[PDB]
Amino acid sequence: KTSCPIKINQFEGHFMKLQADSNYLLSKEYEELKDVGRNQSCDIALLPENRGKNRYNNILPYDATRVKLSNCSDYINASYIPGNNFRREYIVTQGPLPGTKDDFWKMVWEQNVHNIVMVTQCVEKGRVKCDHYWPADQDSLYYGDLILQMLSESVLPEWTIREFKICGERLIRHFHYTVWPDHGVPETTQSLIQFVRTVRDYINRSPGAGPTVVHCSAGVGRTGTFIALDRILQQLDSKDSVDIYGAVHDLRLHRVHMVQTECQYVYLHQCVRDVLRARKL
Ligand code: VO4
Repeated sequence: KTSCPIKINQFEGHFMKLQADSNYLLSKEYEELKDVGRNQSCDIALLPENRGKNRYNNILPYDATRVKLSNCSDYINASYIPGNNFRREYIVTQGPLPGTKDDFWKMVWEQNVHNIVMVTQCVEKGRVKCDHYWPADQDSLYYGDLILQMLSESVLPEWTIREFKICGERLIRHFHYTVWPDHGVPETTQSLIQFVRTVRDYINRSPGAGPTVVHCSAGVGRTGTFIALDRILQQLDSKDSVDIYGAVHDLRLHRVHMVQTECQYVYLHQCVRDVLRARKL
């Protein structure tokens, strides 16, 4: 039932218990989350006009929580997701297709988005996962009625940070994490922890912003794991308990498959374990 809050001083032992007997109890917990939100329809996403707008025909937003474009011309594959501190803290979306990248940027403009987090590569092992939907160098480009120009790019080993100016009628930061395999996990907990803390620092510096956009290719697994870690890290900094189950449960109420593999659910626990070890020390 919805929430499994663990005292910080009990977390190390809780996670051992979950891991005992080849993850027996961790598997049981993750399976329970499988049913959350499952009563909800995705009729709009299924409309024939919309077929070409979904990257995966079986990963679609719930009607109840989908993001609507101004006006079916209102459709984009994206969902609002609550966070630690407000109900539309994030918009999660699929990786834009060549034919929906104009819709993606229209959404970014309309929802006052200032920060976009991308956790897939464009092509992974030669499988296309996401269109390269921003400009390639400093040359400007139109996307629908908007013009976008890259102002800066900072390449680091595990992520790249870009800043764009957008003209419509704003500066947008793009955080591109380039070392997270689809259906898998990063090589270390430290890498994603550092990435999340970095993005949260920028979000905290973004007065006035609408939701933060987070996406991978389908916008469920890496996306959901990123959001869950962002929420649980804030819990750790402010609170005496941590509730990984409850975070993933709240995500699942809002979009299908959030935290898409059991290894990703394990990884959330390993990140929390690693942070608490460093702290209570
Ligand atoms: O591209 V994601 O499979 O991690 O939803």
